[PDB]
Amino acid sequence: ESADLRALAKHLYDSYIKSFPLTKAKARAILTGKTTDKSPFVIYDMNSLMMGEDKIKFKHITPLQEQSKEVAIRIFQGCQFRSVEAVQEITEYAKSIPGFVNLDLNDQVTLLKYGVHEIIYTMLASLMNKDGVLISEGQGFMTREFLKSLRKPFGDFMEPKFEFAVKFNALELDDSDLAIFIAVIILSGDRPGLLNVKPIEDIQDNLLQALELQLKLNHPESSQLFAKLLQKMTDLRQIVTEHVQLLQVIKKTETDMSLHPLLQEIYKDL
Amino acid sequence: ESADLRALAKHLYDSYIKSFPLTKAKARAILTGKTTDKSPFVIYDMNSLMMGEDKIKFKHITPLQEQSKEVAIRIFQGCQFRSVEAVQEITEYAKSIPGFVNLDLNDQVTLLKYGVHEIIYTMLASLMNKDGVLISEGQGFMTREFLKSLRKPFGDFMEPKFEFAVKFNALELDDSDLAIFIAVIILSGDRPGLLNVKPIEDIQDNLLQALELQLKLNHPESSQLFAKLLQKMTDLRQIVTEHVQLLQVIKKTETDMSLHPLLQEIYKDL
Ligand SMILES: CCc1ccc(O[C@@H](Cc2ccccc2)C(=O)O)cc1
Repeated sequence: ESADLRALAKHLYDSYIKSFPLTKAKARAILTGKTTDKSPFVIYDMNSLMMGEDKIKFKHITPLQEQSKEVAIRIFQGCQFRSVEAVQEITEYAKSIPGFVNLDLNDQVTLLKYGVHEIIYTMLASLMNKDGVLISEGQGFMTREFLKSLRKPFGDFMEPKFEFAVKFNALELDDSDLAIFIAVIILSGDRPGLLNVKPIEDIQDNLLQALELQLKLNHPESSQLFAKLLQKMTDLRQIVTEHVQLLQVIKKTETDMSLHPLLQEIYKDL
Repeated sequence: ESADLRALAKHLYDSYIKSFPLTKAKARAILTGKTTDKSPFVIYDMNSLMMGEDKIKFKHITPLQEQSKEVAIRIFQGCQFRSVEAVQEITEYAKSIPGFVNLDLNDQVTLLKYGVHEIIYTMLASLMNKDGVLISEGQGFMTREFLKSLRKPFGDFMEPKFEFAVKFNALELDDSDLAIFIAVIILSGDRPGLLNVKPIEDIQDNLLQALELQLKLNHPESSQLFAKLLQKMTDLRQIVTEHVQLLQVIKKTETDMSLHPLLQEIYKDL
């Protein structure tokens, strides 16, 4: 029944909104869009950041650059904090996906453990454009150029996410679309360690049919878009893998410090 | 028009028959040990490998190989030959894809360059089953176990293909299906370097439409096969990567091993 898919599409969309503060419709308005009623603090240099941390509303540390930790490190770590927030938002979202909670708890955890990273770069693209990503709930805008001027290890961290985003945003998907796409990602039946795949693929099968209709009705002139969106998952996977690869390198930089025990603890690997 | 799409399916399936001597249909006919019109000799150990040169067309060594390229070298030097064989074949199938020959020559080359191996492993699955894979146009069958027991490095070149094949063959796809899917793989667009992506995406778009209808008509009861298949493209990707790494590793461990030209040109780094 197309009444079930259309229903599901709306459902997920409703939960996506109630779960994700910064939506693409929003982030778009702030970005390249106009909407001149409140402009984001731009960060394009070692000064913008400095003269922007004490001013903006960030959670980690105050702006101080004088032989006290490196700017890059404080930035990278900022991503962690925010992603950890994201993981929480996503975890609540999956909970609204029909059948998700009725699954083995060990599977839910597994489905989340591996889907969180892919869902994160998918949405980050909602906040990105060719020249930078919105920052701090959208209060800021760290340029893409400043990110590349970062330290040797941290300067090639967001580029692959920028290139992904640039091609991804070309599909011109709106939140109602990403809502179901994000659902398809969580209900991935190929995650290592699952104990009962049948129910996981049944849900995804259902989500896939839902995405297909949503896209056809939402983009009648966009040909075989369903196909293309499912193809960007290969990029997501490479974006995710490549990320753990640049993570180990970072792990081969900062380590032993008897002050991190509790902070390093809050940050596992997702 | 469905007629136009069905026409293109027939066309591609037709060239598929014309460019690949060993179709999945023949392979399964051989693998399902019933049609004894011609059964395969099985390789599951050295002794069998020896008797391999016997009733199978081989221009390699028959007796001992310790003092003349061990078993692993014999198996993979042969595996290179088939790969080149496979590329050439796909290069032929490719020219038959409506439009491919009309694209910028450079793109043609780039499409084959990244498309070649994804297709090889796709079709390679047609010759596989949980316990092994067919060799020498079907005349032989080398055990997955013999393969996994090869010398430290070589020992793990095939296992990941087998893992892919078991999942992929699960879709129970047939030749006419792989035909449109093999075309969809070549006509990508995200291949690194392509000059004109639009003409390429316009074709793949058509191929995708052609693959969708086919799957519906051919597998009515198989829900979401189109998408499940399209997601297998991610699986293929990673495999190519695992392959390149191992390859890069052999180049060092075996200074005497010589990758084939048509294969070195295809392969690069990063
Ligand atoms: C002799 C080293 C080697 C070369 C190629 C190779 O894989 C083939 C492809 C292949 C792999 C396994 C069965 C058939 C073809 C390629 O990289 O073109 C594996 C090992």
